[PDB]
Order: sequence, then C-alpha cells, then structure tokens
Amino acid sequence: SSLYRFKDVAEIQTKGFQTILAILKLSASFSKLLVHHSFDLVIFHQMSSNIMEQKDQQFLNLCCKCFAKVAMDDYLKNVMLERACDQNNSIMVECLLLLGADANQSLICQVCEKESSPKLVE
Repeated sequence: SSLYRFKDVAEIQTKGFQTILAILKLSASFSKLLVHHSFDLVIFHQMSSNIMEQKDQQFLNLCCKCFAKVAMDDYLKNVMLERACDQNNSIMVECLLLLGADANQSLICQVCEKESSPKLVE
C-alpha cells in the first residue's frame, strides 16, 4: 500500500524495494503473501517505467533481484502471468513468457474476450 500510493516518487520506491528485498532474503515464503497482497502492480509498473525512463543500474538491479526472488515457485509465476495479461502490460507478459509460463494453463480465450492488444495476442 505504501509502494502503490507512492508509485511515482524515487526514495519511497527505491527504499521499498530495498526493504522488500531484505525481507525476501530473510524468508522466501514472503512472496506468495506479497502477490496475494497484489505485489504485481508495483513491480510491473516500476520495471516497465524504469526501462521506459533512464535505466539506473542499481535500482533496476534491485528490481530484477526481488523479481528473481519472486520468480521461483512457478505457480506464482503463472498467477503473475494471469494478472499481467489481465492488463495490457505486454512487456511483462513477454518477460514472464521468456522466463517460464504456459498459454495452455483459457488464456487465449481471456485475451480474445477483453478487447486486448494485437501484440499481446502475437
């Protein structure tokens, strides 16, 4: 809630990724709970925007660090994929597809129903 209500400022998002990376280092089970609290929105929007903006080294490094720590337990990767295609956030579904996912988990039906983007269908 702190990261989402402050999804634009720099110090909050950077230090928030730092604290989340710290707790995720201390406990790996604090990832399913995180995405249960809809962790997907902050990580997707920030990882999209930081590449869209000036790509800082260390900020994006912490970004992919916590994203790697949540990338395990591929059931969570699948629900992250489902929430990613629930939006038209094509880059992140492309990333999760390169990482590991399945359109046969339907998903093509969901992408055809809700007026989605052609690059997402491709």
